[PDB]
Amino acid sequence: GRPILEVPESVTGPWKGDVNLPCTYDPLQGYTQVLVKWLVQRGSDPVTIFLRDSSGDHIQQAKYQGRLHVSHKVPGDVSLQLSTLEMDDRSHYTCEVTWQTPDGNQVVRDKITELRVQK
Repeated sequence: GRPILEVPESVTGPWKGDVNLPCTYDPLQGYTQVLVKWLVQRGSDPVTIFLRDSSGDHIQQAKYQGRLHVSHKVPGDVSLQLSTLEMDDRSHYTCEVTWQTPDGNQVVRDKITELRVQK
C-alpha cells in the first residue's frame, strides 16, 4: 500500500568500466515522486552526490560530472549509472526518494547499497 524501494545490498562493478546501482519501486496510484537523492559515505556521514528535483538533475561534485547519470525513462527506476569506476568509488551509497501522498503529506524512503570494484 505504500511505496517500497528495491535496492540490492551490494553491487560489484569492473575497475575502469561501468555499473548500475539499482534503485527501483513500483509506482503507486496517487503518489507523486518529488525528490530523488543519491548519497555516498566515504567518511563519517553521507553526502549528496546527485539530486533530481523540479529543476532537473544536479551533480554535486566535479569528479562525477561526465561520469554519473541516473535512470529516468521508466517510472520508478532511479538507478545510479557510474562510468569509469575508480578504486575510490568503493563505498556505501544511499538511494533516497520522496513522494507526495494521496492525503497531501510527504513520505521519504531510503536504502543503502555497497559498491565493490573488481579488478
